[PDB]
Amino acid sequence: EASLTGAGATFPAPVYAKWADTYQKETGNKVNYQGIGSSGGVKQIIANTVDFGASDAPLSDEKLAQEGLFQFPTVIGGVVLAVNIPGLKSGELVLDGKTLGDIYLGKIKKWDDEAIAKLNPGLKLPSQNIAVVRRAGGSGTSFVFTSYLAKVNEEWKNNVGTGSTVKWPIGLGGKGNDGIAAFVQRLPGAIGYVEYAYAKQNNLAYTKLISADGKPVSPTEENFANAAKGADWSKTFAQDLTNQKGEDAWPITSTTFILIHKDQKKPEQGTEVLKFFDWAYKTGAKQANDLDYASLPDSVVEQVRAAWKTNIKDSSGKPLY
Ligand SMILES: [Br-]
Repeated sequence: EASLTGAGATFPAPVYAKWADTYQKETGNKVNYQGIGSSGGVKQIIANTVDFGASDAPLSDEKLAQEGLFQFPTVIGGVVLAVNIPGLKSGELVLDGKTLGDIYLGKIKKWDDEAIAKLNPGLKLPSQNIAVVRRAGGSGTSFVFTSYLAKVNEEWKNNVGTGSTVKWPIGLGGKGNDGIAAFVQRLPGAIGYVEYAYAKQNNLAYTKLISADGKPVSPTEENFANAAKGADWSKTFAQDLTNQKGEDAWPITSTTFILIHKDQKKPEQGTEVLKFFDWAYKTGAKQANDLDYASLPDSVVEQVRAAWKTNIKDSSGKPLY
């Protein structure tokens, strides 16, 4: 029985924790995962203070090569806009990218702004103030959210840009996906971006969004998967799944990555990390699905397996898989 430690992205923490719990019950192995943020996840793996780092933002090929890291995706999730609007239920409100950006730009301050009124004709919107909530530190969720906004709102693109950390025009800072959930839940009129599972598990209302194709879509596990149907994984694991074309493609979709060293100095640890993730691909789909994360296609996992055999070695060049 091995004792493993990972750290990083809170975006997939619900499924990683679930997989960890089950894995221990079936095999005795213990995986301790700390949701500290994708930025931290990266610093820790590079500082070798954990067996594996987790980040939603991918490292470029050059950056991976420079640090001697290997990156592989695990699941597909989606970022949603949790809202606390009195007298509105979950799924009722529809926003489009431009409008979501203007709210984040602080240009739209009330829940009944003409712009929101127009996207929701049958709606009885309150003249309530918009309480914008965003992430306090370096965040992979912030990375995919800002990547999406830069694509749909020119002013956001030019003035704030994309990043795990950006100069937010407005908004209160929340720590972790859980911190944003908690804030929205306590602030009437709040809007905060969270990975879908955090909204569902906390019974937060969320909005629908309009797809790149121009249609209103609901955030569901299938819709996160739809957004990725067009990705050419054979080309690279570092797929941008935001604002993708296609039917029922959730526009703020993203995979998430696990980072491990190519040259394993504690090969036993490395072997066990690989076995845990291999077990998760082989047997963890239902648990990811129960938590509304979509599984990667089998062809992608096979690619990941082949790359493990090719890239992960002990200091004597011996593969660990
Ligand atoms: Br944070």
